[PDB]
Amino acid sequence: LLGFKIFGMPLPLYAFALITLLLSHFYNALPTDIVGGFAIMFIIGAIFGEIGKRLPIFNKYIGGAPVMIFLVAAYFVYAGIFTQKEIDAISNVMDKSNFLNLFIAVLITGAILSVNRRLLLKSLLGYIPTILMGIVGASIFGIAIGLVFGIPVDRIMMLYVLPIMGGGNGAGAVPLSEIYHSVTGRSREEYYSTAIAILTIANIFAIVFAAVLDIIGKKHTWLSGEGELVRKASFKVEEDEKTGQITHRETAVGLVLSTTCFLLAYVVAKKILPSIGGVAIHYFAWMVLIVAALNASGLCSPEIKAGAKRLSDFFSKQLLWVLMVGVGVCYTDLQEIINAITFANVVIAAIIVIGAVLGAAIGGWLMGFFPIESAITAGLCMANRGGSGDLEVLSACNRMNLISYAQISSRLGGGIVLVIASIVFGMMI
Amino acid sequence: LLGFKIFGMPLPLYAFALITLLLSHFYNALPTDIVGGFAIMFIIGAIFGEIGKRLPIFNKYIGGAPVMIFLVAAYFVYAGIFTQKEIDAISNVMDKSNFLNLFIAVLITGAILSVNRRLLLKSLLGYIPTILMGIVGASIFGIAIGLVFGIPVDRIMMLYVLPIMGGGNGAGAVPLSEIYHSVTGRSREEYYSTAIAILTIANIFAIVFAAVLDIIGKKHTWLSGEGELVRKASFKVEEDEKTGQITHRETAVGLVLSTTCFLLAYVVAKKILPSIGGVAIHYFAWMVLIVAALNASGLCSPEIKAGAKRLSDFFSKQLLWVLMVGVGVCYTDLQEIINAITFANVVIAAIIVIGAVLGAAIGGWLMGFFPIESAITAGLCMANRGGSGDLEVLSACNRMNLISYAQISSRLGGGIVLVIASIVFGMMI
Ligand SMILES: CCCCCCCCCCCCCCCC(=O)O
Repeated sequence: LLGFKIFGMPLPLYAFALITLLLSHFYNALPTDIVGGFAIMFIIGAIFGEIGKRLPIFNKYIGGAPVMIFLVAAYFVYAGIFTQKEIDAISNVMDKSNFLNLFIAVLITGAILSVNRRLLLKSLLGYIPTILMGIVGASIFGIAIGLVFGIPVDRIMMLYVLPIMGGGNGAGAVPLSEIYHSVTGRSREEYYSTAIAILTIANIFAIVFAAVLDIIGKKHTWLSGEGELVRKASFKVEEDEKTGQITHRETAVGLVLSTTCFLLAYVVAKKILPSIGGVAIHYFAWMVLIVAALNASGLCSPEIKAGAKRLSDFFSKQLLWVLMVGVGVCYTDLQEIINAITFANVVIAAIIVIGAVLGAAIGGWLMGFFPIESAITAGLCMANRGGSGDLEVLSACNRMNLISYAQISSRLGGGIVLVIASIVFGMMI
Repeated sequence: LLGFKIFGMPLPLYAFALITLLLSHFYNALPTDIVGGFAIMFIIGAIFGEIGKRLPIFNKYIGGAPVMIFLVAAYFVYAGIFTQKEIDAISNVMDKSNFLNLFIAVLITGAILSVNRRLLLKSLLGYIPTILMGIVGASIFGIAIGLVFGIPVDRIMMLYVLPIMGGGNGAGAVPLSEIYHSVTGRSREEYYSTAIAILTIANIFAIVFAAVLDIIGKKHTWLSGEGELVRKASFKVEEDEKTGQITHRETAVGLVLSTTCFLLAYVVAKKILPSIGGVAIHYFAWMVLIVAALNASGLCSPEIKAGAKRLSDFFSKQLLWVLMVGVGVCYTDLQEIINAITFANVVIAAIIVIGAVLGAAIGGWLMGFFPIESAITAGLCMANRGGSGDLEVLSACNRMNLISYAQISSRLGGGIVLVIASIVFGMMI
C-alpha cells in the first residue's frame, strides 16, 4: 500500500505534506503570497486530481483530474471549508500575480514554437480551412437548434457557440468576457458564468463524442486512418532539419521568449495597433500571430524551439493541477453553474458539438485528411477546453500521437474565435 | 559576430527582445504583474550580467553578474530611467508576489535535501564545528578591530559581524532586519542599509581573499589539498545509492517539498513554537532544521532528492539574474550604500573576513579537513552573499567540486547566524 504514489510522492511523504497543510489551516497561519498559494494548491490539486483520475467513470468520460479538481475546490470555497487566509492567498496568486496569464502565455508559445517551420507552413494551407469549416458548421447547427428551442440567434451567437468553440477558461472565456464588456458594455459576471457552465458541458460531450467516434472508427475501417492525419501517402516527403541536446539554458530561453512575446502582444494590442478597422483584436490573438511570425522568421534555433516545447510540457504536466485549484477558487460559483445545467442548455451544447465534429470531418475530407482524426484534431479539441481536456479527448480516444496537432488547434482556434467574436460583438451590438 | 550568445540567445533574438522592451518603455504600456516583471527582468539581467561577465577586472575580482546587475538596476531606479509602471511591476514581483521567499526556499531545500543522508550525518560531526569556529574567530577579530577603531562592541557585533557572517540579501539581511526590529524595537531600514553595504564590501573582500588563498595554496602544498576537503585516505571506502532516472515529476515533487517545508516552518515559527526558550527563532532557521530532519528521516527517495537538486540548479543558474534585478530595484539604495563605504568600514570588513578565514582554517585542521579547503568552504562562502558569492568564490579559485559544501555552508550557517543574532539581540537589549 505504501508503494502507492500521489503526484509522484510516496504515501508517507504526502502524509507529511497533508499534515503541514492541516496544521496551517487549523492554526490559521499562512503567508498570503505565492509561497502560501503554491503550498495550499499543490497539495489540494495532488490529492483531488489523484482521486478524480482513479474514479472510473469520471476518469473515463467526465474529464478526470482538472474537472474534479476545480469542481471540488469551488465546492470547498462555497462550503466555507477554506479559510479567508487561504482564499486570499489563492486570489493573490492568480489575480495580483496573474499566474493564469503566465501559464497561458507559456502554453501558447510552446504549442506554436514547438512545430518545425516547414511543417507549420505545410499545415497552415489546409489545416486552417478545416478549423474554419468546423467553426462554421458548429455555428450553423447551434443556430438551427437555438431556433428549434426558441433561444434567439443573437443569444446563441453570444453565449453558446463562441465560448464552446473557443479555448478554455484562461484563454477563450475571460478574454471573451473582456471583449464583451468592452464592446457591448454589459456586466461580465453573468456572461462569464453562463459561458463557463456551457463550456464545461461541451467538454463533457466532447470527451464522450470522441469516445463514440473512436468506436465507430473501429467499426468502419475506411474513412479512419489510425494515428495518421493526412491521406496523401502519409506525408511521404518529410525531412527533419536537426535537433541537439537540450540543457536548462534552453528552457530558460523558452521562458524568456514566452514572456517577451506576451509583452509585445500586450503593447501592440493596447497602444500600437488597437484596431485594424472597427474590430478590436485581443492581445492573445496578437501573441499567437507574433509567435507564429517568430517561428516562421527563423530567429529561433532548433535547440531553443525544443527548449520551449519542453518548458510547455513541464508546465502542462505539473502546474496544471495547481492552475485548476486556483481556477476553482477564483472563477467558479456552484449555484449558478448548477442553475445553468438546464436540459435546453445541455442539448444545445450536444448539438453544437455534433456540428463542430461534422464540419471538421467534412472539411478534413475535402482538404485531404482522414475525417475521423480530423474530427478529433479540429472541431474536437476546439469544442473541448484545450490545454486541459485536449489531452483527455486524445486519452479517451486511442490516438495520442496527435498532441502537437491538438495544441496547435487549441491555440489557433483561440486566436480565431476571439477575432470572430470581436467581429460579431461589434456587428450585433 | 551574430553567433555571439547573450543569455543563451543569439544576437538577433536578443535584438528582438530588446526591441520589445524598448517599445514597452517608450509607449508606457506594461502589465503590472508577474509577466511584465519577468519581461523586464530577464532582459535587463541578461544584458547587464553579460556585460559584468565580459568586464575583465570586475568579473575576476570585484563581483560577478549578480553584483553588476543589481548595481546597474539601483542606478536605473536612482536616475529615473525606470518608468513608474516598470518599478510597480518589479516591486509586485518581488514584494506582493514575494518571489524572493520562493527563491530562498528552493535554494535551501535543494542545498540540504540534495546531500546524501549517510554522508550528511557523517559530515555534520566535523563540519558544523568548523562553521562555529569560523564564526567565533570572525566575531573576535571584529571586536578587536572595532576596539581599535573605537566602534562599540555591541554596534560592531550587530552591524558588521552578524550581517557579514550571515547569508545573502534574501536570508541573512532581511531576516536579520526583522529580528532586530522584533527584539530591539528599532527601525528596520537604517539597520538594513548599513547591513547590505557592509555585506557587499565583505563579498568583494572575500572574493579577493579567496584568490589570495588559491595562490598561497599553490605556493605551499601541505595546506592545499588539491580541491579535496577531507584528509582521511581520500575516501578509500565509499558507496552511493543509484539515483535512477530523473523526470519532470521529480522536479515538481521537489517544488512541492520546498513550498511545503517553507509553510511548515512559517507555521511553527509563528504559532506552534515561537520561542524555544527566551530566544525567538526565525522561520528560515526553522526551515533549515525541518529540511535537515526530512533528509534524515529518509522519506524522500533518491529520485526526489535529485529532483530537488535539479530545481536548485535551475533556479540558481537562471533566475538568479532576475532575482538580482528585483533586488537592485527594490532593496538597494545607492545613496546610503555609497555613504557607507569608508576607510573604517572597509578595514573592518577586511579584518572580519580575515578572522573568519583563520577561524575556519583552524577548525578544519583540528577536525581533520584540509586547512585551505576548509577556509574556502567555511568562513569564505559564508561571509559572501549566500547564493551568488559562493559561485563567485569557487570560480575565483580553481575548485568547483566543493559547491555542495559551499551551499550547505551558506544555508546552514545562515540559519545558525540567524539564531545567534537573535540571542545576541536579546543579550544586548
Ligand atoms: C511563478 C513561478 C514560476 C516558476 C517556474 C519554474 C519553472 C521550472 C522549470 C523546470 C523544468 C525544466 C528542468 C527539468 C529538469 C528535470 O526534469 O530533470
